[PDB]
Amino acid sequence: PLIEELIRRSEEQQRRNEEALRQLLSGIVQQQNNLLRAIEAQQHLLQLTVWGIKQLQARILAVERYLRDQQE
Amino acid sequence: PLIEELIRRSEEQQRRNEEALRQLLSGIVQQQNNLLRAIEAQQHLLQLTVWGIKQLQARILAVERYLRDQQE
Amino acid sequence: PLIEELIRRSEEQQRRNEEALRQLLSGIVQQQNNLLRAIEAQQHLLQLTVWGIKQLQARILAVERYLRDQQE
Repeated sequence: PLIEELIRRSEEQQRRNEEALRQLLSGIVQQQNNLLRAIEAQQHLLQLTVWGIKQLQARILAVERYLRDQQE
Repeated sequence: PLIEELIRRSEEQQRRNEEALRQLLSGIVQQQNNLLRAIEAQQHLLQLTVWGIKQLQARILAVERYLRDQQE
Repeated sequence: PLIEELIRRSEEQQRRNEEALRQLLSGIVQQQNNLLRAIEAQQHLLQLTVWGIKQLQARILAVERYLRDQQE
């Protein structure tokens, strides 16, 4: 799963920015790229679920119609 | 799709913060608002899919029950 | 809903970073942790919907097969 890789990568960069808080600006900027990539990967997965739900809707509808048509 | 607009808007702001790294703090702060907006828009879409899945669950359940009831 | 709590928490931290823009670096770093947590919580919910969709797929498939088998 890429998203968990981008999340682990962001968790590392977070610890480094916090430790460095205790190089920083560049690390904050990189971390913003990590988060943006995660959001983008999540958006891709979300789009897939939306299409999957539409597919299931069509399949259920076909079954409901079949059962209506069998009653005649 | 708003989310792809907020993602494009974040991708631009990322390039600018990276180029400016090579105005910065304000750009990092704005980029944080872009990412927050994207997460919020994704949350809205995610909530819709959760409700869509519940609707499909109810529709399948009604069909399963109909088929059980037809067996009598 | 945790995600709306993490989103409210991020919205507060955003206003503070913007007001402070008008303490900042630490607030930007903390806000990055807020956003990362939101993305992670969203990922958890997204994974649940993926599994829910698979469950519905199996349920619809069982009904489609039952109806095929009844035709004999």
